[PDB]
Amino acid sequence: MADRDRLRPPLDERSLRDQLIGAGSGWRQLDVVAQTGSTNADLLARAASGADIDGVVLIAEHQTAGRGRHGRGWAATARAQIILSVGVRVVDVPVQAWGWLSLAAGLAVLDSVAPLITGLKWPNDVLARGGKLAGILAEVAQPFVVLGVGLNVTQAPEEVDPDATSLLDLGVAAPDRNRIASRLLRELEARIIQWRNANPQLAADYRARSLTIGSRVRVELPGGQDVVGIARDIDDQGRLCLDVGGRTVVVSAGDVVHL
Ligand SMILES: Nc1ncnc2c1ncn2[C@@H]1O[C@H](COP(=O)(O)OC(=O)CCCC[C@@H]2SC[C@@H]3NC(=O)N[C@@H]32)[C@@H](O)[C@H]1O
Repeated sequence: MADRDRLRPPLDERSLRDQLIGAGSGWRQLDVVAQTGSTNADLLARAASGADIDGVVLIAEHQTAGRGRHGRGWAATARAQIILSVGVRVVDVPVQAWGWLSLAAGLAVLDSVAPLITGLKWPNDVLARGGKLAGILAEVAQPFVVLGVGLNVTQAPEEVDPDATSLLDLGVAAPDRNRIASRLLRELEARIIQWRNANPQLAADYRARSLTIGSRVRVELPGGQDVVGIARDIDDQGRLCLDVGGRTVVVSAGDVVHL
């Protein structure tokens, strides 16, 4: 932790940039900032001021007031995660269901760390060995969605959440955050393209990495309510379809427990 903090090199923005260039990337802007309250908040604020955030990438070394979903938090220490948000214009034509972007983002994270090391837990989680390796948050601000990823690279669970894990804690020796980050951006770009095009590979690939689909689950709803059943599928809006004795309960978000 003290030990870890002293062995976490900064990102090399110029090298991230070079990788996007060499690759002919369609990302329109890439910035790394030392610290911010929330990258998601930052891109939403740009959009709100009339900036075109489509294809804008914002990476923060440190994030001091991270957002989870529905009012929960996201914790970090400096240089220990890849903390990034991207803008996506969603009002195209033929309009696709923006609820799939968060799923596409998880998928891209898992594909980016596959070379080094389990799967996607709906709605927001990337798990490895049952621990939370990454969290995904998509926020709509028509005509945009801001899509956020917190990926634990060397972050220790004692620094952020007892149920967290990281690439380092999974046994990856000296993870190269630059190379992972560049790979992540390549895969996010690829999945957003599939999403726009209504390409079926997206949902097929998500299924192939899904921990939730096919599981006995409890869906937990406000008011201490719950519904227990089988996570039958994810629908074309990105929502979980729970089979309860033949009847379908479709939930758009919120908490899901694998039993
Ligand atoms: N670093 C971490 N690693 C694993 N778990 C964590 C964590 N920090 C917090 N947690 C736990 O995970 C919960 C939140 O999980 P949820 O499913 O609600 O929420 C999520 O998993 C979505 C997390 C989104 C983070 C990215 S970072 C870049 C962008 N900017 C932001 O401000 N947010 C996005 C917290 O209540 C903690 O229990």
